[PDB]
Amino acid sequence: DDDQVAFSFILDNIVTQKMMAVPDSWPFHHPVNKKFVPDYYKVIVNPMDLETIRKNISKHKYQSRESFLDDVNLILANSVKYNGPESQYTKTAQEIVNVCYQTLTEYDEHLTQLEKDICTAKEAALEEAELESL
Ligand SMILES: C=CCCn1cc(-c2cccc(C(=O)N3CCOCC3)c2)c2cc[nH]c2c1=O
Repeated sequence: DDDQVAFSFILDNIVTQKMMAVPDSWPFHHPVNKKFVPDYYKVIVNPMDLETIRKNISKHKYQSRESFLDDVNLILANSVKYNGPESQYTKTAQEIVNVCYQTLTEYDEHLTQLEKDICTAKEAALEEAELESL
């Protein structure tokens, strides 16, 4: 059963091959350094970036497309808050989100099945642990 590794492989390749390849997406590649953007963390209370999402994928944080997309959306929402809805930074963040949604559709059937199977295995392992404890 390599379902979690296969799921994470798909998400990681969307991040590196598609999202990070959006032109001029460098502002979103790494966490903001306050030495470079002094007021950032005075405004943004739930920061996010693509390197952090990759570290999360490597730790198998995401078991669903919805949970992965929550962090992807946090990047867009943070740019709307910090830069404004019309800023070029926000237009770039919107392109990152849209390429993410478009690339995920290429794996719709497979990701649907992987999410179901990961869930089934999680539930069965939980029941086994509960029974072993009693
Ligand atoms: C992840 C979301 C943050 C996206 N973002 C990034 C920067 C910006 C501009 C210059 C340097 C940096 C910066 O700290 N760097 C470089 C990238 O590598 C990490 C160190 C960030 C910025 C400036 C005004 N608005 C934004 C902004 O919304």
